[PDB]
Amino acid sequence: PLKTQQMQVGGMDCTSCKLKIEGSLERLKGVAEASVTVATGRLTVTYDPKQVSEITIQERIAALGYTLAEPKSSVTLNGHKHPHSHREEGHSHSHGAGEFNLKQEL
Repeated sequence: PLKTQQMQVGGMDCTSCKLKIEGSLERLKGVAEASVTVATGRLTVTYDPKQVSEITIQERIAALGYTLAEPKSSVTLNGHKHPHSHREEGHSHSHGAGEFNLKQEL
């Protein structure tokens, strides 16, 4: 029901620190679960974004002097326009004249 997602990690001293992330996020906010991916510098977190999410991990990781990066990719758009237009231009008219009279007689 809450989302699960994984970050890049700038250190975490293994046995002594994977825990100081996980069981310190347990004291934080909006999150409910987390779990490390050791030997490759990665961490899972499982959170609800309806209050606080990224900051929860940033609180803990910055308050140890280490780095984090979540690959959030969160693009959305659907901002379509559709084709359209109009006109009208049917101009016209006509004209003509001539009255060639002549007389004199004598």
